[PDB]
Amino acid sequence: TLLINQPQYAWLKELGLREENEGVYNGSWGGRGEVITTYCPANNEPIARVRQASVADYEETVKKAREAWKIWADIPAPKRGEIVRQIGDALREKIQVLGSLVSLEMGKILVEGVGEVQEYVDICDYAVGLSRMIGGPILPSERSGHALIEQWNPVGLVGIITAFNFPVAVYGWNNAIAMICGNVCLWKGAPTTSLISVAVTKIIAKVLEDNKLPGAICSLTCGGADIGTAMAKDERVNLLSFTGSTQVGKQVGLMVQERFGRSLLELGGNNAIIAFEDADLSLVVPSALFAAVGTAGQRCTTARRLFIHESIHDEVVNRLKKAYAQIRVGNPWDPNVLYGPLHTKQAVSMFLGAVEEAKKEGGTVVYGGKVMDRPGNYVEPTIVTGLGHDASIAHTETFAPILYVFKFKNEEEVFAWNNEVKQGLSSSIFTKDLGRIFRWLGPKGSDCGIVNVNIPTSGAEIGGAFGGEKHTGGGRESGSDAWKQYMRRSTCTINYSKDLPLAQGIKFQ
Amino acid sequence: TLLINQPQYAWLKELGLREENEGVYNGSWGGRGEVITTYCPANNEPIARVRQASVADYEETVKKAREAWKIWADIPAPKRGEIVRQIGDALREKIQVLGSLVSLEMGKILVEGVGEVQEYVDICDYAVGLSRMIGGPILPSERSGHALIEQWNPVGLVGIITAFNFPVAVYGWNNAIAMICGNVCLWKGAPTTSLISVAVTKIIAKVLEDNKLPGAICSLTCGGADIGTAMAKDERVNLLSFTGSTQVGKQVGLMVQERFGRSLLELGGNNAIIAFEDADLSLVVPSALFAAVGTAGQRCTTARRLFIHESIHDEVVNRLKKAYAQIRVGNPWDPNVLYGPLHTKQAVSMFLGAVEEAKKEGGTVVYGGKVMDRPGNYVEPTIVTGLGHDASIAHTETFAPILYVFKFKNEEEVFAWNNEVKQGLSSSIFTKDLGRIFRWLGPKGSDCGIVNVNIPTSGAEIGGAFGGEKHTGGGRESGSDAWKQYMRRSTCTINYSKDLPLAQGIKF
Amino acid sequence: TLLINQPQYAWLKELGLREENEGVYNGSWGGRGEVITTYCPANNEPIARVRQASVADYEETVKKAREAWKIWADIPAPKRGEIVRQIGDALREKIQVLGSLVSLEMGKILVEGVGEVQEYVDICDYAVGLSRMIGGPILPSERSGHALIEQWNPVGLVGIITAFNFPVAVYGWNNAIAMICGNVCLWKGAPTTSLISVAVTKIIAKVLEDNKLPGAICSLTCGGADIGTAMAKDERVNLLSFTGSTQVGKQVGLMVQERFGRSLLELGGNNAIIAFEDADLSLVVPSALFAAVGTAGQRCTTARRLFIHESIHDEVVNRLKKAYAQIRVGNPWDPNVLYGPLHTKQAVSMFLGAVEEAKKEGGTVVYGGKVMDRPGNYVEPTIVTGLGHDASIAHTETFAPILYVFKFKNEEEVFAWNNEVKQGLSSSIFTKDLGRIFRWLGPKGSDCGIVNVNIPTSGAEIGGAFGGEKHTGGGRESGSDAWKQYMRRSTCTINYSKDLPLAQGIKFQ
Amino acid sequence: STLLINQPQYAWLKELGLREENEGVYNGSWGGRGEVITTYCPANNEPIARVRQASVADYEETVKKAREAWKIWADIPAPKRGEIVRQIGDALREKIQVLGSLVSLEMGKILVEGVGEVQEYVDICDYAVGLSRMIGGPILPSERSGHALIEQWNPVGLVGIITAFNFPVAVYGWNNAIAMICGNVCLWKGAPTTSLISVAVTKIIAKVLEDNKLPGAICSLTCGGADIGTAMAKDERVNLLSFTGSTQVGKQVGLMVQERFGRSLLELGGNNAIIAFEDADLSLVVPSALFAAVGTAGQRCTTARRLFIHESIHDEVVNRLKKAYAQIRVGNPWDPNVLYGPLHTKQAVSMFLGAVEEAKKEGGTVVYGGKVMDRPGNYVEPTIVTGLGHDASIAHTETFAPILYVFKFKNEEEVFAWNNEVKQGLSSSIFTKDLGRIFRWLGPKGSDCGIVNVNIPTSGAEIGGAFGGEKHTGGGRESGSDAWKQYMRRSTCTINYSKDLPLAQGIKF
Ligand SMILES: N[C@@H](CCCC(=O)O)C(=O)O
Repeated sequence: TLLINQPQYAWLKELGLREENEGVYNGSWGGRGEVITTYCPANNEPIARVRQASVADYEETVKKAREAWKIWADIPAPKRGEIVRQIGDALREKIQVLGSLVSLEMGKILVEGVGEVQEYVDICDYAVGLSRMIGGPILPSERSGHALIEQWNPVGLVGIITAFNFPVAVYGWNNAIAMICGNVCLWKGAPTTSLISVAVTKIIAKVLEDNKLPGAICSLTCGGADIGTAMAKDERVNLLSFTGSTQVGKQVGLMVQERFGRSLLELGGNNAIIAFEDADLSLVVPSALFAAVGTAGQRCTTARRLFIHESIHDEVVNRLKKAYAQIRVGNPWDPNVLYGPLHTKQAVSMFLGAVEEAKKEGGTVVYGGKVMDRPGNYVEPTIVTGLGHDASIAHTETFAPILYVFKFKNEEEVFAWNNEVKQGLSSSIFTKDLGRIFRWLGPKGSDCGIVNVNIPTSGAEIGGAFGGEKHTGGGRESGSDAWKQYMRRSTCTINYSKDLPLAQGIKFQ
Repeated sequence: TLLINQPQYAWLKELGLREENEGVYNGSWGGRGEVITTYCPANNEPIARVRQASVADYEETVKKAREAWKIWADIPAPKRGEIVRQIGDALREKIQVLGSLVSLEMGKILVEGVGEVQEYVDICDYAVGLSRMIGGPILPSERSGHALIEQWNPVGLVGIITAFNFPVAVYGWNNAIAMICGNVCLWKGAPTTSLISVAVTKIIAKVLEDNKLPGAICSLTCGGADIGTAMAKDERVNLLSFTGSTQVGKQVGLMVQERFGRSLLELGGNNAIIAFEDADLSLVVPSALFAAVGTAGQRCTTARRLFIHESIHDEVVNRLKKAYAQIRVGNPWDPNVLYGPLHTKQAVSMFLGAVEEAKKEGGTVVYGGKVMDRPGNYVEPTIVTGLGHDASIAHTETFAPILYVFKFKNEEEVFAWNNEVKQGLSSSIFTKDLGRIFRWLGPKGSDCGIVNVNIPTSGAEIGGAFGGEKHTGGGRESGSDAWKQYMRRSTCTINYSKDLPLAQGIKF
Repeated sequence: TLLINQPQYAWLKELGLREENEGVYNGSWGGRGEVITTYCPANNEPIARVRQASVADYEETVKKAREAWKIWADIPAPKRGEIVRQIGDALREKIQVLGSLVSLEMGKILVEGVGEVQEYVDICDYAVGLSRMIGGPILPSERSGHALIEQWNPVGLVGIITAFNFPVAVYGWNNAIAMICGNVCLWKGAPTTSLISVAVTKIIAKVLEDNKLPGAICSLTCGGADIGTAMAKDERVNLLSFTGSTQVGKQVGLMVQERFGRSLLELGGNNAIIAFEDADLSLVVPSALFAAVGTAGQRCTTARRLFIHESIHDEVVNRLKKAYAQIRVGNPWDPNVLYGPLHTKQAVSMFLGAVEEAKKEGGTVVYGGKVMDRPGNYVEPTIVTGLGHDASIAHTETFAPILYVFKFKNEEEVFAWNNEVKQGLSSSIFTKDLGRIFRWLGPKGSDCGIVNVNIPTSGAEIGGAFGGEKHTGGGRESGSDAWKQYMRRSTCTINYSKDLPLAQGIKFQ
Repeated sequence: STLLINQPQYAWLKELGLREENEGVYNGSWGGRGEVITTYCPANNEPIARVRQASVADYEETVKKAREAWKIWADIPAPKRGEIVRQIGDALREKIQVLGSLVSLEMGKILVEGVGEVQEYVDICDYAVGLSRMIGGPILPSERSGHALIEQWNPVGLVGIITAFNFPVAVYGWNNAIAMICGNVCLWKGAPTTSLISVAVTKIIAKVLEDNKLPGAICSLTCGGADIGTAMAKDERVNLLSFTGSTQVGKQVGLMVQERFGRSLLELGGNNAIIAFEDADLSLVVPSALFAAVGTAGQRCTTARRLFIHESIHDEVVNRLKKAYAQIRVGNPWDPNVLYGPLHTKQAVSMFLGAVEEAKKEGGTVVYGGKVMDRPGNYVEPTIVTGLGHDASIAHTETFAPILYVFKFKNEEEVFAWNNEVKQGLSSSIFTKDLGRIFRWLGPKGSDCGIVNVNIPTSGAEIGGAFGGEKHTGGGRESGSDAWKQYMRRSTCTINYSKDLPLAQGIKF
């Protein structure tokens, strides 16, 4: 009954997947823990099985990765760059079949699955460039015969914990950067996207092995909260990059702080789009559509709040309503399909709980609000009006496709309402006013890590640093100088002279 | 009985100090908390009194500072820099009396008191430069008609908690940088250096007043653990910069993380100097001396471990013993003096405890090891040989002037020994070998935040980022791009076109 | 006779000036060349005299500066910064009287004279910061046991030739930055602003001598074309910074290239302001006024061309005409005066030539166009309409207050019209349109070094690099990383190992 | 049968798309109405194939087509331009052995160097791809409320690239990869005697451009001699001219470009010294001197031409270098394990013999070599000359021949001055262990060269840093660090988002 044993899913073998797969890789493949079955959210059928990590597996893998680090850290960065380049090429080769696997096991539509892999490809190109550039400044010493320099060195082992909704790209951002920086990696992905984790690890393993490098440089330990907790408490994990819920993320941050580790937290969002009276509505409506119903509203960057100026409120809602009705629903791998299933059954229940609660708090469902009567975890993408900006149900990160719509009049109040939530990931305004754009980007504007103008809250490119503020956790990934989070800084002063002048002109003699 | 009431201490009035001083400043001066009396560690005589903050004082001050921020953050960064430039000049004007107050209340020698103020003057210079430079790159977008830019904005209120041993400079690092970045500051210093905190705050308050700015931009709430804990738990403190013990700092870090705040931790060090066989011994010996006994061994950057290659161990120890015997002890304001008192009687007690335990663990005191028979908190600077690199007593952070001396044979083992401690602040090797210096500065070398060659572990200049790794806490202050810790990064994409191309070429 | 001998002007003594002043400083004050008398352009009365350099003085000064360099380059950059900090303070103390001298000898109004000195103070503050920051990256080598670093070192002697129109600030830009970079400087200012050069050099000299530094670190050699030419041909002048006419600048650039020297050319502008239909006219009119008549139109950044969209052309010209009528003319040191004389009588003659040529090319003088009947070198600020955008006189830079006004309809053509001149210094558009601002700043927009939006062409701040493209010469001064032009880059590879791996994996064995 | 390309053993040439007669002009179309040149193999003096060069009209049409193509190319976002350069990188990767072999055949350098040269191109492509997501400038804090101050970078337009015989692939590649991601179009004129290499490289690039539906004139080719080169130097439509070649020609190129206020990047000759101090590791000194001197048969601009050895070790080093020279394997340069090939031309052989005779005429002792080799092709013995003084005239004439001049020295100060005393300033190396000395070498009183090395040869740079020299070497930089800024124009841009007009320096007008 496994999908992978059915003739139409034979393409899965192009990723090297079988009926039962090893979920631990450290140079060798294994897995002595529990076997998990993952399911297609589009039809609730079992795909294939993964043998997860046991305690012994985790312990062995950590030790092997750290031993592999002794070799990898000695390889010059541009040569490490060359490995990441080849990973980039290996992804390019598999991009359609890997994207199809993401569509099958996670449930996002094919163009987004392929697009997610493209993020990994892109950050590989960026990292290759970085491998020739990373480092610090030579600074002028105030002391004669001294050099003052900033050195950057790998932290060691980077633990990477990722979530179900971007089962490839987030690992990719971390992997590519942490690698060229001289670190080894240990991946624990979402249990419900284990096959994706295995498939990606198979691609990377072959590059490492083909370059006669130890596989444990990019290690994999599939597991649940037991493995993630072990990572958060493990002093041998020098940096823990965690992407997931705010609730879990807070505890991960506390555990890592308790051992004076380093953490990179990428947590939830409650992101807002704001449409001012002068906004190009031809930009607003498709932007809101993509930001809200993209990935069935299961992105951390998904727009969950839509603020519309009172003068254009009804008109925007009407046009958004017509747009929602023209969304093509189907199997996420099927063509021209723009809307797939939610990732889990539990998610469908929450969607129901939130829609009913929204009704109870005074809100009006102007579109959707119901489960689709069809196989899979399909719900109607939903629009709710009439609620206040401070309504409890709207201050609740539900990973459901529900968009809460609010009226506003003044710029000052609506900027405040953007900022009033606990999360601080993404935000966007739609406007032409020059001054307003300046204020939005300034000290009294958005408090988020991503601050956009005339585009959705979702769909970042890799060139900038990605992450948010407040309860979103403060970590940054991907571009700009996010690489510094994966390295340790040292301020080095070298005396090349025969004298000992002291800083600040202190005479100690 | 108060020193400030005696005529040979009348210079204290040049800093605006009196018999009883207000320890809360937020634009106005006050303090409803307990009155603390601070003592001169060189004679144990009371200097003057400071009325500390009550928790209600702190609450009012936080609110006023946040209101002031709304004004301050609207002032262009180069204009904020002009203010910091004037603080710089105001410090320059009072550098001698303020340095003398540092020597009187904290106990460090006058050249170090003055030198510490000079660090604040230096970072002011640096920050004035920064006020014209801070920002992020404009990046090329993969999308037609889009701009991709990185913006930096202030975090808001920066809480600053500092320790007794550097009562001016650490605040200064944080103040100058936080200010040009558009933040407001709230300072809680060490209770036993309250007068110094008040004196520094008076200097800054006058500059703010003269420039018609709200005083709460640089607020002061003198207090102890109750105020520090309030700051650690206060969601309105956007960034908490904490310098202090690893024990307290760990809890501070947890409290801040619990509320998803930002922290910058600057905690303890157990810093080593390593002298290889090819070392210039004429550099080794005075560097060890300065690193170990400067500030009477009370810096977080103090050399506490000295590894010496077998072949030169006895010669270096013998020369260091002769150098220690030439150290001139006395009142720290007497400018012929190189060595003053420990900051507290408690430090003396801990010193004696550590010396006794070192001996019980098999160490030999080859110099010092005893209290001095004079008023105040004086102990002999002390050298202990004979211990193994992993002796328990050498792995306890003792803020006292005891230098533990170890032998080694090979580079691999002694780099490991440098790295085996919980802290990771400063480290230094003395050698001429190129390959060794490369390895020391590389991925298999020192694991510390400060990695030096042929100089002490102490005495950084302000141009680089300052801080450590591991149990030192990971925070960075002062130079390089440390300013980024005082700001929030946003990645901003602006669509100037009439189209909506999506990232990664996705067709939706 | 001499103004410095009259009690109305006794404040000149505060700058250390006398009836006859030495125009050479190299540690000693001297001058064996011809004695020049400078005149106040407001009344054509002699101010004071200056003994200029002989070529022998020049020779001696170059040699003493290069000797001073051996000491100065050994001073750590942050300590050179402390010297520049003190120069900044010395300028602050004299800012009113030095500003007044600029007004007296050069002819610009008092607020502009003081402002020019303020630029020097600002760049001193900036330079003090730079003195702790200058240097280059440590890069990762592709080779084991190798370090790859970028070093920056002083070029040695920086010759600085400045023009009459900014007799303090341009030297200041060059001086503050060259000094912290570890260079010595040799200044030849405009002969007609000799007193200003002397006054500035006296301020700097006191700081150097008080610090027991060799005075030739900031040498002065007052003189004319003969000294300037010697500097251009002298191999011992490692960098020649030239600010002046494009005609002279080309020859200077050619003389420096012929000896493989370094040059930094800051030449003429033919700067345009463009007002679109959606422009805020309350910003346009006072911006055009300042940009056109500030410094009596004697800035290289002066607006000389004003393009106005057809719909608002007549309105703007009428409103500009009204603002011109309210300009207050008189002695520039008078605190109520808004408009002073041209710097020389030759400039009056050139003004007259250009106005008559504009009429002969078909232009209409709608305001001004006449020499004023009063002592000194005053002319009416002038507005000319009706010329074609490519009229010869409009494509000519005349250093006089003449503003040529053009009509346009579409953006593509007027962007081309901005770019069609030989010069490329400054440019400005007034508009609110988002897309148009993007294009203006982009590859098909303005070709100038300074590209402004909703402000005049003139009045840069110091934080950014200052300079232009095309016939403006290509040099950059002041902010950003302009400091690199005063230093030589070395790319340095250091082998710390016992092996010799070759770049690109070449095996030569 | 006479042409090598018509002989079966060289059939591999047709893998590069070469034939008996080739078109030497590419601008989207292939052509060439100019003189037909035949290039010869220097290893056997046999003709290889023919190339039809550009006429005047060809150059004229190509410049116009390139500048038309730029309108399309400059509008393509930098990261997408990077994707094109990435594909060029891949295409070179696939042809690297056969292209390297062609370099050995037509230019004469040995196979590992030919392949290594192509590897430099591949490496800079990887770097440029990274840069394509990074290039730009800082947002700076304005001193004025409601204003933004930013630095923009935009392409200059058409970049002319003139390259030399000795690096017929890599120099073009540095310029091409970087110029492309910066949004420029390029026009290449190579050495006539390496025309087939130019055509081969262009065929590889043209396929990538055409496959990507881009106008081929983006990377144009106009093979020709001095008439084409002079045209480019005088052509105002060439916005940036990058010239690699002799110093004498270079100065004339720089003068011509300055005369029209264009931009030039000059990469001219070197007279590079290695300095060995008494404490040097001689096991590094001897092979470094061997590679630096005899690699490329001494025909690099970075070739070590002067070897200074401390008096205490001079005889030992010379003796050891003699023995090393005798171990050099000579043969056909496209043969693997051959380490020494022919000079590029018969004229170079004559000039070699002349320089050797003059060296003896100046009192020099030939301790090794000095003679033509008894075999076909342009082979000479790599040569060592001792006994001369550092200022001997023959050691200050840049001969592209394998003659190493060896000097004695005693003191650090004198030998640093001797390094610096020549007119060129390209590369330099010291061999020492002394910390102070290395500090001094890299400092303001040390080497005056653009490349300043420690314990490695003068030649063999990696692409991560900027490449170029000082003084008569011309001042240009190519490849790494921020050399890309030479290919772009900087603008300092101020945007007023407010309704007010505060002026810089607080001027009230
Ligand atoms: N700060 C002045 C500098 C002008 C220089 C000049 O006119 O030559 C400005 O931006 O107008």
